[PDB]
Amino acid sequence: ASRLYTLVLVLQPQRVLLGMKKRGFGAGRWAGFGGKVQEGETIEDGARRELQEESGLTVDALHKVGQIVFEFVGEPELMDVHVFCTDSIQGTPVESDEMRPCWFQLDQIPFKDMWPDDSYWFPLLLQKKKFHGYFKFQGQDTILDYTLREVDTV
Ligand SMILES: Nc1nccc(-c2ccccc2)n1
Repeated sequence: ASRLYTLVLVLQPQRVLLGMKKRGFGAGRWAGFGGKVQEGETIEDGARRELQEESGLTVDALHKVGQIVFEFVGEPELMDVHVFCTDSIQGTPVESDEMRPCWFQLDQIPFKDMWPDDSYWFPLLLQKKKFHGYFKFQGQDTILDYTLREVDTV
């Protein structure tokens, strides 16, 4: 019914790293780093791998911050996105053919050029709150319905 994905936010005291995807799902938007979890791989190991593949950064500890289920009307598979954050990274962000990373000051997060759901849950991430969310999309731009609640255990 649902497919596992990861999403990683590199969140430091005064800035956050986002990546501009050049192609595929979500191209043209700033977003966290992530993708599909593989066979035999833990969700956290998948999150660490995708962060390296897409940003060039090596993460140690990842902290669970949320879970968001996305439904796209007309598509059978739900996306079960496990969201993580970290403030301890090594390496410097790498631009590739697939992704352009850039740091943003927290007061300059580019919500108009991000997925629309981020405007709801990013403020929770910034205040170190954990959450469970569900967003029903029509296409890539329109949220038909959603739920979002803070939780103690992701
Ligand atoms: N912010 C946002 N909105 C919609 C979808 C996603 C997503 C993230 C990781 C993997 C698959 C989808 N992220």
